[PDB]
Formats: sequence, structure tokens, C-alpha cells
Amino acid sequence: AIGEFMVSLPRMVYPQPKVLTPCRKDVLVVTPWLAPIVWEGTFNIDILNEQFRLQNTTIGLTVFAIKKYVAFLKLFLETAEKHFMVGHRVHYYVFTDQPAAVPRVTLGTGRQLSVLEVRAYKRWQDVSMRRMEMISDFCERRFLSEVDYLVCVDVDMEFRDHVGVEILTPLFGTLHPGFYGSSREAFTYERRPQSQAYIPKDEGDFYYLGGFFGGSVQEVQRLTRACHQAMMVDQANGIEAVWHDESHLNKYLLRHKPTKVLSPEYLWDQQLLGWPAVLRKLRFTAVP
Amino acid sequence: AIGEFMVSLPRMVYPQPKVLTPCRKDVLVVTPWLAPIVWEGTFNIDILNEQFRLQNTTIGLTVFAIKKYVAFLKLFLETAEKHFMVGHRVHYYVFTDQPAAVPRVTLGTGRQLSVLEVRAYKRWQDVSMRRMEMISDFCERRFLSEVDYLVCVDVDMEFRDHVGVEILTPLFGTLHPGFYGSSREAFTYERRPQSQAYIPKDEGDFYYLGGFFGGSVQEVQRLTRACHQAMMVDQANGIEAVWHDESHLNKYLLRHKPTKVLSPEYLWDQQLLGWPAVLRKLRFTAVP
Ligand SMILES: O=c1ccn([C@@H]2O[C@H](COP(=O)(O)OP(=O)(O)O)[C@@H](O)[C@H]2O)c(=O)[nH]1
Ligand SMILES: O=c1ccn([C@@H]2O[C@H](COP(=O)(O)OP(=O)(O)O)[C@@H](O)[C@H]2O)c(=O)[nH]1
Ligand SMILES: [Mn+2]
Ligand SMILES: [Mn+2]
Repeated sequence: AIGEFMVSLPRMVYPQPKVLTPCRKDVLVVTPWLAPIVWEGTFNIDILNEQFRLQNTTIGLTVFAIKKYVAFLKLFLETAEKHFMVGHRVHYYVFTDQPAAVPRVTLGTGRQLSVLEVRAYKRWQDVSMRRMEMISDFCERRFLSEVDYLVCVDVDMEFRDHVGVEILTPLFGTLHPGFYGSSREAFTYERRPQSQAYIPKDEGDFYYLGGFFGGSVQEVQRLTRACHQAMMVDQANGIEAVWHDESHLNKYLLRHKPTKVLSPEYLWDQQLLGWPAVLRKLRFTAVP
Repeated sequence: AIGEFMVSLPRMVYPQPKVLTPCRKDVLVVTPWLAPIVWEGTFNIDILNEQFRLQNTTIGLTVFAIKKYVAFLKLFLETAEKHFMVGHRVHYYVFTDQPAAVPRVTLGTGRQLSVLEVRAYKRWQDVSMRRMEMISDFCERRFLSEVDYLVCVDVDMEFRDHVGVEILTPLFGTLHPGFYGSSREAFTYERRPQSQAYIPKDEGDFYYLGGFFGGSVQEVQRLTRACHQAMMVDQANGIEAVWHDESHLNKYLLRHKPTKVLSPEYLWDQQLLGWPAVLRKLRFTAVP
């Protein structure tokens, strides 16, 4: 459930937060619109686990595995079992053009997997883009009835460390690991005014990933509907944004501020970017 | 409105938040349950004003002025006009045993004041305590129909600087200015197990003020109902908590974590505590 009467927390013994001691002094931990930026050291997971378990929270995780990308599902799902929302109710939704190629992965108690067959698209860009349509179509359908939050991620990834209820909020995006230290003029936003995804050089907060976003079912339905509609306008006008649905997601999150932002801990590429000191954990990472 | 469809923000030009530059390195700006702690430098008020104006947010401000405390209303209200939620819709609710002693204060456009007559209590403790009952009785009544958020404050105070929509959230408390640097064993929580307000020496996050709390109408109704019920139990058992409704508020906020915490900028006593470097603004202050 979300927004329902909240029962009292039980007594808990944990370290006192000290007002004159920051958790992290090396990084921005709150956005200028007062959304937490989620880094290791900023959250007590025992408190958060209590809060979300008392609400019997169910998290849906969507992943697309179209054409050759079905090869990524075994590691994705097996590592999700080790690291993603462990202890909470989880519903995996695997969208694929090859239901028979979905590996048989053993799940923990309270976790389920549904295979949703979709059409395969010829262009990888179109495959990547059509996720917005498909997610919004399934929101109306089963997601509103089955889960409280949706987490929407790329499949060519593995979980290496904890990804849990600290991410959950009405609307979240994730800082792209290539751009978290960049100035906004360097962000690869869509820069052509002819596209609905257009962001001028003097606007922008962050560069968010197409590969890891989420929120409440309602807010995810809103985001994916808006991005799908904006993509349809661009298509009608004969323009395709530079980074496809990621460009539209960035436009959306500029105009509709997320209520949490996830640090690049939550989507990293160690081969391309190593392991910087500012990253205390690499939680979800690109497969080589 | 709260929770209603949110329109897009317009284009805005403002400084880019930089991930590798904290806003404040001298203070904790987020709690371990991922609630912002509101300090100067943590928020862009232009972004927040946009967000809340697009929702046509109405803020109710409750204040009790019983017996001699009616003398405090003129400065309280006149300074509120200069500093509290300017630009937003505001409804003041003045609870008093002397309606004729309420000063005639000129209000800005979009702001209104209602005088609510109540009984006067003999003991200042009882006057202070009975606010919980009265606020919960008025929630059911007019507050649900008239405002989106409630802010509940002491009257023996003046606004000196901006107090605005940065505070608004489902549930907030304010760090008591005497204890923000203290360890929890030193907090003046109720320590007798015989009281419903009891907090053991190894529990507690912060010491919050009875004099400045708020949230959505629903969450404020919940808090004030719970504190009133707990006070009635204590009375039936012949015990009165050490700091009266403040002790109960602390118990409530321990077991029901606030979604923002306000720094001591938001309730300070300059005569008793001076003007420390960590306080960049003194926003709402005790009258000598
Ligand atoms: O042929 C494809 C191309 C893309 N995808 C899905 O679309 C996501 C985004 O594409 P990709 O990971 O190739 O993009 P990048 O990580 O380079 O942004 C992939 O993770 C898959 O989930 C897919 O299933 N099959
Ligand atoms: O005779 C009284 C005593 C208390 N109060 C109200 O109760 C609040 C809390 O009491 P006080 O400010 O005396 O307590 P302190 O600031 O010492 O906690 C006051 O601000 C008033 O709003 C009042 O109106 N009349
Ligand atoms: Mn990918
Ligand atoms: Mn007072």
C-alpha cells in the first residue's frame, strides 16, 4: 500500500544522527527542491525497511529483453535475487519477444515473475524507445492492481550490492555515471528546438539515465505517457532525439522534479569509469 | 490542493546544482530516513514557490493567545505578514478566550484571519496542553475544507526572516534550539516509564519543539489526536509529562518519522542563545 494509515515504528536501537556532523561532506545529498540524493552513508536501512514493511510495500521491476538481449536475463535476475528489495514483495515483469528464452530462475519467498510477450522492433533505438509505450500500457493494466512502486531498468546489467527501499518515492531518476561531475552545457540533452525533448544550454539540473527510473505507479504512468506522447510528436515532425527515450526522460524530469535522485552508485560502468573514491558502493553495474 | 495532477514547471534560469559541491558541509541536511533538514543554502525558493503556487497551495497557521498572551498577537501577525508564506494563500486561525483583544491587523491579498473562541484554562501547562485537543477538533471541522497544510506555532514569537513553502511536507517538526548539538541522553524527553510519552535513554533522533510543527491537514490531525489521547491516558494515571504536549509530540515523532525537519533557524531565542555561525538566518524568534 501507499499513503495508508501508518502504524507506529517499534523501539529501535541505532546511532543518534548528529546535527553538527554531516553523513557525507564530499557530495551534494539534497537537491535545491529538497529531494534527497541517495548515497551510501545517508540512510539507515533498518529504519527504512521498517517503514516500508509496515506498509506491506510491493515493488514491481520492469525489464525489456528483446532479440539478443535475452542472454542478459539470467545474471540480471539471479543477482536481483541477491540484492534487490530483499525482504520485500517483488514482482518482476520481463517484456520479451522470446518467452521460451527466459531462464528458469529460482526466486525467494514473496517474489514472482511474469513474462509479457511483446513485438520486436528492428532498430535498437526503436526497441529502447517503445519501452515508454509498453510501460504506460501495462500501468493501466496490471501495475495499478499489483504493485505500489515501479522500478524500470536496463537488462544488460547486474546487481553487485544492496538496492533497496531507500530508492522508493513518488518519482525518481538516477544520475548518469558519465556526467555527474559535468556542467550542464556539457550534458547531452537534446539541443534542437524542433524536438519536444529540447533543453537550452542554460537549463537543466542533472543528466538522468534512461536505464534506471521509477516511482509510484501513478507517477511512472505519468512519466511514460508524457514521454511516449512527446516521442510521437517528434516522429510526426521527422526528428528523433539524440538519446531517444533518455532525452525525453530528461525533459520530463526537468519540468517535473523527482522526489529522490539516485547517485551513480545505482548505475555504474566500472570498465569505462573505474571505481572513484566518491563511490563507496557499486550497486548495479553494466555488463562488459 | 495536495497530490493533484501537477502541471509542468516553466523554463527557469538558476544556478546548476553541482553534485561534487555540497550546499552545506557544516551541518546534517538529511535525516537517516531521508527527510530533508531545512537550512539556509539547501533550497532554491524560486523552484519551490513555483511548485507550490502551481498547486494553489493554502497554508493554515494556528496560534493560541489565551489570557495575557493576547498581547503578543500584534507583533506576531504583523511580522507574519512580512515573512510567512508571502505570495501564497494563508488562513490564520487565532484561538483565544478574548476575541475583542485580537488586534486589527492589515493583511495582504489572498490572506484571511478567523478568530476562534475557546475556554481559558487556569494552568499554563493545561493551556499549552489543550492545544492538541483544540487543533484536532478544528481539523475535522474547518481545516480539511479550508487549507492544504497546517502550521502550528507559539504566539510569544516574531518573524524576522523568510518562512515559506520550503517547510511544507506531510509531517514536520523543528529542532529545539537548546538541544540541536546535544547527545540524546541529554534530551529532556519524558523518562518515567509510567507515562505514555516515555522515551528510554538509548532512543531518540532529535529533540523537537512543541512550538512549531505542522504538515498536511491529515497528518496534523493524526499527530494532535494521538498526542491528545496519550495525554488523556497520562491524566487518568495521575502523571503529567515533564514538558507537557512537547513530550508527547517527541514520542509521536520518534515513532512516526517526520518527512522534513526544520533547523533551529525556524525557532530561535537570540537572548538566551545568541547568533551562532551555523545559523545563517534567524527566521522566527522568541520575544523577550
Ligand atoms: O536489441 C535490444 C536493444 C535494447 N534492448 C533493451 O533496451 C535497453 C536499452 O538499450 P541499451 O542497454 O543497448 O542502451 P545503452 O545502455 O547503451 O543506453 C536494453 O538494456 C534492453 O533492456 C533490448 O532488449 N534489445
Ligand atoms: O497563558 C498562556 C499560556 C500559554 N499560551 C499559549 O501556549 C504557548 C506555549 O506556552 P509558552 O510559550 O509559555 O511556553 P514555552 O515557550 O516556555 O514553551 C504560548 O506561546 C501560547 O501560544 C497562552 O496562550 N496563554
Ligand atoms: Mn544498457
Ligand atoms: Mn513559547
